Amino acid sequence: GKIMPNTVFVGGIDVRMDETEIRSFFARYGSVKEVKIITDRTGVSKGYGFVSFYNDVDVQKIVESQINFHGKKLKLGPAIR
Repeated sequence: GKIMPNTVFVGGIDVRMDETEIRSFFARYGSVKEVKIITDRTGVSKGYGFVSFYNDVDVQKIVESQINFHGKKLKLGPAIR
């Protein structure tokens, strides 16, 4: 599959975090285009999702800047089709 530019995978999303909180947070990295929280067939979060940006954002640099992978922290990664 192909690495999606300007999109970041977000793992470990708490049930309390919503699309607005995610949008608000990721605005610090650029103009946010879409936030998708992946849900099961009942529309309950599976605990992960994707954030895409309008602009060229250096997603790999953001991913590589993570230093704390404790359970509560969001796990960022590249988004691959």
